[PDB]
Amino acid sequence: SSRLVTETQYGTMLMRTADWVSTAPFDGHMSVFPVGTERTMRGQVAEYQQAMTKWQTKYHTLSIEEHGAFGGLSGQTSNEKGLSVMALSQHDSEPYLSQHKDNGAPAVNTADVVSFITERYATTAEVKAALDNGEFQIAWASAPNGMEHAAPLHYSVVDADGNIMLIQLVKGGEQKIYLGDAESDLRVKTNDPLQEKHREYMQQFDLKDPSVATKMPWSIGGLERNSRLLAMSTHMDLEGLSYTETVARQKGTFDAAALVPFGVQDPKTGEDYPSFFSMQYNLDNGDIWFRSLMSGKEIKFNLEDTKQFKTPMHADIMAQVDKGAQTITWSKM
Amino acid sequence: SSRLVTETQYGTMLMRTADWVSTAPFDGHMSVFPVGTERTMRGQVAEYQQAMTKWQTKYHTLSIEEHGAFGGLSGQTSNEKGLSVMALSQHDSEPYLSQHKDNGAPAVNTADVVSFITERYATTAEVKAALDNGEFQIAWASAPNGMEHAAPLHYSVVDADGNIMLIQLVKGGEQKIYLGDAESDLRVKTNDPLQEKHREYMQQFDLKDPSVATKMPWSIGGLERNSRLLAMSTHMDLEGLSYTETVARQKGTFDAAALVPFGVQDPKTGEDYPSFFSMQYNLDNGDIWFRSLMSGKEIKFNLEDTKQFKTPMHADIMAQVDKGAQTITWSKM
Ligand SMILES: CCCCCC(=O)CC(=O)O
Ligand SMILES: CCCCCC(=O)CC(=O)O
Repeated sequence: SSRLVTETQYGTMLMRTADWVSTAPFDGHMSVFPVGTERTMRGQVAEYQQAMTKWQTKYHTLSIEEHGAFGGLSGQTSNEKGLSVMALSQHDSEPYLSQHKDNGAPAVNTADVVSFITERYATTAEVKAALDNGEFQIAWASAPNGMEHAAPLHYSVVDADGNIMLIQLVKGGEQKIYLGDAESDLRVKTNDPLQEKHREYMQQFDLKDPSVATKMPWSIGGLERNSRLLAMSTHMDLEGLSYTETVARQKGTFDAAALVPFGVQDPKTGEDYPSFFSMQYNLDNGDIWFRSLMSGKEIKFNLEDTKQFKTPMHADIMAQVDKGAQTITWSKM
Repeated sequence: SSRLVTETQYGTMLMRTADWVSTAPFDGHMSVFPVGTERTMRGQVAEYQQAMTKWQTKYHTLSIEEHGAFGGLSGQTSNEKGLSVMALSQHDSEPYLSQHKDNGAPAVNTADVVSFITERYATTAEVKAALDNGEFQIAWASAPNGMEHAAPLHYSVVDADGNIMLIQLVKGGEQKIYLGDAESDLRVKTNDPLQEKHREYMQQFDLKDPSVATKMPWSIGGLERNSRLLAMSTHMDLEGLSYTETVARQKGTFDAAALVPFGVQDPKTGEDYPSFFSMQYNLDNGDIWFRSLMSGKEIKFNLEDTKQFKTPMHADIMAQVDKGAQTITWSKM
């Protein structure tokens, strides 16, 4: 999976792919949580003293869930205030998960924490404050709902003003938070290795050179996708473009850097890692594009289109898009 | 520009991009030539003793023309028999253009030859026979209509059974002909260098290794796009996919290997080379997808849709697609 934030004159744009091995194909769904919903956490957090068993939705939230391999875990969310939260795989955190220390805050199962954040908070700084004040914690050491083992993930929050927070579990089980804006290197997030190692790798490349991407090794790995996203986003020029053209330019640039095709094997894993679906957001205006790489089809919609709903709703959005749907058919949850 | 042929259970699929420097952006148009049309060649062929001044359309043909830099030259065509012809840049032929020897055949201006071939012939073998019998030749040494200088292009013919011919002007002005099917390396064609040099380059890579694309240097040049298309198409696995999924699979695999993003400079040229538009064809059923990378938008249609036209017709297809058209508006030529 790869994620790119790009400041544009029409809004803060975010693009993200969901990638996995071909032997456990992804299946993207979406849920709508309206303001006032009484929410019950999925799963357990038995490793933690206190659980975020129940909460109320404060901000209208659309949550993209992965049903094919992650049991319905919420991996990409947005809310009516333009906050976006996301979880991406971070395999280098796996040995450290059981070392996360319970800080006594109510722990949120990793199936729900991404959505929880958007449901409760409006800005990146708010989320940082809530973490620091102990209003919640990520249940790092607990299996996601319905799964056997704690998942190696990393998290980030991007707000409508381009403030970014990266949350990563590092050696010894420590939680490292990185902050930056949408012009910083935190605009790009992929998978392993950990962010320090990406930064180390990147020192060899002069991003000012417009030919720099041609000097970078290619692979399907997180390392190479991070480097190439940073290179190609640095020389993206959005001046003079219409909104459609700006959206497309981010899409095409992102795809060249980061779309993973089927069939290529990573020698570091002995497995493939194709992209299954992707989302693009304008955090300033509610625009969303969901694209399935299984069908090559995409639909555009807007979060505001879902405020009509007074109780939670659900759609098998990837399936629908794959059958050629042009509009989402919502079901009561 | 890059072109990939892929055999599938649903038909012979062909995908091609049109790439150029961002200082002279492409603008694709399309012309339709119905059966029985009395055609008049565009431009002159004064370097040759006999001109293909006139011909008759035998096979219903759709011709994609490049109007932004190439004066309206026909660069990608298809007919009602499932024959596809195409011209792609081949800068390494430039030194040899004026050395092509006139064999006395009626010579076709390079603005039209691609369309001419689809309009006369049904199969790759037929075109090779026509060349060998002197029915026509390509006017290699003559400027395309409306342009100052002979253009450095190479041509290929791909028929509905997957037979491929590459026609490439090499040392001494020799017209070199390469034959193979859609499982040969000729299924991939890009730009410079010449085909023998791509083949030499490729000897270092074992395409049977599923990790081989990870071992290949990346750049925007023809060399690296040929290599990557060969690698990624080797491990493309179309088993069990639906038609939609198969089309998407070729598209995604092709894009990963060969879509050229804006902003990246080739150190070999000091220039960029972004993809402006692409075409996908099912040669067995007439399906056509035209995608603009400037808008990100695409239209699907079928050659059959144009079979009712009783006079030649034209459409500014890229312009229409970029404005959000869902169907093509045609005008009389
Ligand atoms: C909705 C996104 C998927 C959620 C599961 C993941 O974390 C996998 C990833 O894409 O890295
Ligand atoms: C219709 C496609 C464009 C025709 C002009 C070219 O031959 C250039 C290329 O893409 O290399």
